[PDB]
Amino acid sequence: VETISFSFSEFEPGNDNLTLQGAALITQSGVLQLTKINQNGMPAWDSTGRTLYAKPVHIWDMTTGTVASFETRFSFSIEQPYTRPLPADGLVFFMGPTKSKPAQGYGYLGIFNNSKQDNSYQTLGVEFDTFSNPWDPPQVPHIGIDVNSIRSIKTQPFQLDNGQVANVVIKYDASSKILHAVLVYPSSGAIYTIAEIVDVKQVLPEWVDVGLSGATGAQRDAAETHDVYSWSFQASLPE
Amino acid sequence: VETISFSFSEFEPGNDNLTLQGAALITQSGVLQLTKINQNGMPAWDSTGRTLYAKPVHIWDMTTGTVASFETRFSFSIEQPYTRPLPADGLVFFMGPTKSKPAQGYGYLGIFNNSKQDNSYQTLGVEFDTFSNPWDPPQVPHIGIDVNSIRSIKTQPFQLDNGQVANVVIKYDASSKILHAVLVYPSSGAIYTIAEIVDVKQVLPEWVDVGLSGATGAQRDAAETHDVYSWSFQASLPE
Ligand SMILES: *[C@@H]1O[C@H](CO)[C@@H](O[C@@H]2O[C@H](CO)[C@@H](O[C@@H]3O[C@H](CO[C@H]4O[C@H](CO)[C@@H](O)[C@H](O)[C@@H]4O)[C@@H](O)[C@H](O[C@H]4O[C@H](CO)[C@@H](O)[C@H](O)[C@@H]4O)[C@@H]3O[C@@H]3OC[C@@H](O)[C@H](O)[C@H]3O)[C@H](O)[C@H]2NC(C)=O)[C@H](O[C@@H]2O[C@@H](C)[C@@H](O)[C@@H](O)[C@@H]2O)[C@H]1NC(C)=O
Ligand SMILES: *[C@@H]1O[C@H](CO)[C@@H](O[C@@H]2O[C@H](CO)[C@@H](O[C@@H]3O[C@H](CO[C@H]4O[C@H](CO)[C@@H](O)[C@H](O)[C@@H]4O)[C@@H](O)[C@H](O[C@H]4O[C@H](CO)[C@@H](O)[C@H](O)[C@@H]4O)[C@@H]3O[C@@H]3OC[C@@H](O)[C@H](O)[C@H]3O)[C@H](O)[C@H]2NC(C)=O)[C@H](O[C@@H]2O[C@@H](C)[C@@H](O)[C@@H](O)[C@@H]2O)[C@H]1NC(C)=O
Ligand SMILES: CC(=O)N[C@@H]1[C@@H](O)[C@H](O[C@@H]2O[C@H](CO)[C@H](O)[C@H](O)[C@H]2O)[C@@H](CO)O[C@@H]1O
Ligand SMILES: CC(=O)N[C@@H]1[C@@H](O)[C@H](O[C@@H]2O[C@H](CO)[C@H](O)[C@H](O)[C@H]2O)[C@@H](CO)O[C@@H]1O
Ligand SMILES: [Ca+2]
Ligand SMILES: [Ca+2]
Ligand SMILES: [Mn+2]
Ligand SMILES: [Mn+2]
Repeated sequence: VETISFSFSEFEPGNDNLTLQGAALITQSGVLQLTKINQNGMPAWDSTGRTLYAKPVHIWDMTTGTVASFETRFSFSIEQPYTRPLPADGLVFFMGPTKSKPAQGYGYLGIFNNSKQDNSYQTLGVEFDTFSNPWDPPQVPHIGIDVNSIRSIKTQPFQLDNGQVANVVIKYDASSKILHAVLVYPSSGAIYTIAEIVDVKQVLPEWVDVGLSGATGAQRDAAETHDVYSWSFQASLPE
Repeated sequence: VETISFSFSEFEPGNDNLTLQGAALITQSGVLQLTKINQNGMPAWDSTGRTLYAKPVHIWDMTTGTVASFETRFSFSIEQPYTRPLPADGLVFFMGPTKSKPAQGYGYLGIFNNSKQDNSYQTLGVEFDTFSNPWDPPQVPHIGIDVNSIRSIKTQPFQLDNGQVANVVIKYDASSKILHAVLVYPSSGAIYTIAEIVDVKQVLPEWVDVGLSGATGAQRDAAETHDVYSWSFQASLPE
């Protein structure tokens, strides 16, 4: 039984348990700002940032065929300061190949390079998409389950509570192969739920890096904040 | 596409859209008290009460083989006034044969007659169990998914926020056959999630009654309240 877990009630600058990539930065106030925020306090466009836990996770074993069950919880806030242009692009929790570097930003959220469903990506993600690309459903924002593609296999529209903290819970039961995610806004009491069957043995490599990635838009001011306040994770491999 | 829906932001006494059975009663304050509350304001033991929506729901069609997707949301509160004996028994959201009457109370929650897994029950339920019977896991309270039996196929322990309002969301996606439930306590911000694969065509009859049932214990003072503040439901049959 290989178990791994971590819990950050807040982030500390200089911490060596997190790998910051791109624009990602931990403020002195303990907040993880995935995307860049200017001197004037406004979110910068054309920005991509990621944060990966410093240790790889054993998600499944090819020898025994066993797969781990896991759960992650995190709180974030997205603030959209401008009426026009439309804000973009969103943030995502993901699992993929170890030692990875940021991919394409914008609508690809820093984890994909195109809009193809390619098995070589070996990536599983739960997105919180704020901009409707041609591969997206018309409603934004939306939660989406991404399996080797930015074209979600399942989406769930939600209403953004501008600048309010949202609580997220993502759980994966290896026995039933169900990936269930929940988004709750304590401010308004709104609850959103989404679930889909995902066999990680068909998607991910045995060892993966777990992280959070965020991206702002491809044009001036098509931006918003992607702030994370806490993040915990736990995985248990019967093997 | 056969759709049916209802939404009760509060309950009105005398309403003919709800079938009250057993001890169930709607107060002048708009609260649905599933189980009996004495003159002294304390919950009575040996009490069972149910509330069924007055119209049957078309859940699946045998001719076309199509099955409906549905979602229900409700708020309730359980108050446990005594340290001893242990409180009991809990409440449950259920779907089963039309024109049904209350079954055994106590640990059977008013919807089962024994602890056998019998296909003739044709009942699907999501319980919020407060007393650990011999067929129950040791942890209480717990959320459970019941399929033709009081012995849940899946359980999830949760911490009771005594007398606080809990918000529940239960969703069923016919395409994936996933039944996902969420319990949130706004008071503490606690979020609980549970999911399992359930093929309703193998469990329920084509037409069903949807309801809520609650029960108090088999001995003096083994009791608690089972108050419901609101309840909404919607189902869509592609046929
Ligand atoms: C957040 O970051 C923290 C800081 O990095 C993490 O804590 C570190 O976790 C390290 C485990 O990876 C741990 O490393 C060991 O350190 C031992 C010496 O330090 C302790 O003992 C000292 C006295 O002897 C004392 O003064 C210190 O205060 C510590 O108590 C050392 O003996 C160990 O070496 C043995 O094991 C390694 C690995 O098998 C062998 O390589 C080695 O030969 C020997 O057999 C080990 O040393 C580390 O070895 C690998 C090498 O690359 C590293 O440089 C070397 O440090 C380290 O002690 C702590 N640091 C502190 C200050 O406690 C923290 O990890 C979590 O908490 C720790 C305690 C542990 O339980 C981990 O499993 C947890 O993940 C990070 N938190 C998270 C959630 O990631
Ligand atoms: C909560 O309870 C409410 C009260 O019971 C529900 O509202 C009732 O819903 C009934 C539908 O089942 C509806 O019944 C129809 O009433 C028609 C006459 O009343 C209307 O028109 C009057 C003037 O003509 C006006 O004064 C009234 O105020 C109403 O506007 C009547 O013509 C209908 O009859 C036709 O259809 C039936 C069924 O096919 C045939 O049997 C009949 O031959 C004729 O063709 C119909 O009458 C009902 O027929 C069945 C019989 O057993 C009933 O006794 C008879 O009433 C009724 O009007 C309303 N009541 C009110 C005050 O609006 C409410 O239902 C929801 O809302 C209604 C409007 C409808 O949209 C339903 O689908 C909804 O479920 C309940 N809410 C919920 C969530 O359950
Ligand atoms: C100046 C201009 O019109 N530029 C557009 C880009 O904005 C556009 O890229 C999209 O931009 C939105 C935000 O406006 C999101 O970032 C989205 O993910 C991007 O794809 C591109 C391609 O559509 O076209 C011009 O370059
Ligand atoms: C007086 C006494 O000990 N009576 C017990 C019953 O309580 C018990 O039934 C259980 O009672 C608990 C609450 O105490 C729950 O209601 C539970 O669901 C019941 O099964 C029965 C059977 O165990 O034994 C005596 O009758
Ligand atoms: Ca998008
Ligand atoms: Ca029980
Ligand atoms: Mn999307
Ligand atoms: Mn139980």
